[PDB]
Amino acid sequence: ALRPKLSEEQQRIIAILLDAHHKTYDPTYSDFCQFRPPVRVNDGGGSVTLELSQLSMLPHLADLVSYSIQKVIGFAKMIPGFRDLTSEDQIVLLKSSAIEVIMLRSNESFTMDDMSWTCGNQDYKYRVSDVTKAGHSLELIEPLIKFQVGLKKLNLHEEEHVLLMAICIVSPDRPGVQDAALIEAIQDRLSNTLQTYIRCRHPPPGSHLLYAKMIQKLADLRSLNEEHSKQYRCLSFQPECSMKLTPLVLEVFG
Ligand SMILES: C=C1/C(=C\C=C2/CCC[C@]3(C)[C@@H]([C@H](C)OCCC(C)(C)O)CC[C@@H]23)C[C@@H](O)C[C@@H]1O
Repeated sequence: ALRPKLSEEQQRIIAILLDAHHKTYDPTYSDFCQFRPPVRVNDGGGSVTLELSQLSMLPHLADLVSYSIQKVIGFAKMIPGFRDLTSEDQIVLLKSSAIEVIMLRSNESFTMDDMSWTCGNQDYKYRVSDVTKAGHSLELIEPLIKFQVGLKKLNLHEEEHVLLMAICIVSPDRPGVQDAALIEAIQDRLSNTLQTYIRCRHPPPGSHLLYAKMIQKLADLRSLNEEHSKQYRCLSFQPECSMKLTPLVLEVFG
């Protein structure tokens, strides 16, 4: 049960990641009014035909996700070591992790009060029924909500949250990476920072096997990523879908 202190480098890594997150995640959601507006058609019956015909929530949620990818790119660039990677590996890591980091960072707006992502007034409160109105199905949405609740209940320190996002991005087991060894070295530096932080700074009982629980959430995210990809592919078969997306979203998920 040794509890080595955080090294000066580890303290700097945490400070950098906290600063990067504070610069790239606006907790007031003040830009969301600039997105194409949310529209909610009457769909109490959960009609797939209606949902695909209208895709009423897709422009807004696509803009939200596009915006969020831009922010994740900015965050990633500040991760210590990320800029030591080749441009090619950086782009592979960003494209493969984008939806996973979006799912992680969204936990900050997720609330167990009513199981929504609450980002302002009623207009920017996103519920499961809004995600079906963007052309996704419960095979993704239901495990996504379970994931959000499981993550929320870890009661992560912001330090742990930003480390987890950085570890998710800098993953040596993404398809198409060149220098897996360098990526693994960067990830290990982050992982060791997180393990050390938890042992130092996270009091019981919330610290109990917390690192293992966090690593399991990274595995859960792979499953969610795969399902999202399959559903995105099917969504994209809808005529005129591309106009409801953005160029960045089309690249990242196409
Ligand atoms: C983004 C963020 C937010 C919510 C994320 C949500 C709720 C709506 C439904 C989303 C966007 C999920 C669905 C599955 O994403 C669909 C994306 C497309 C339509 C491109 O397939 C994934 C994350 C979900 C809001 C805020 O926390 C910022 C964060 O980056």
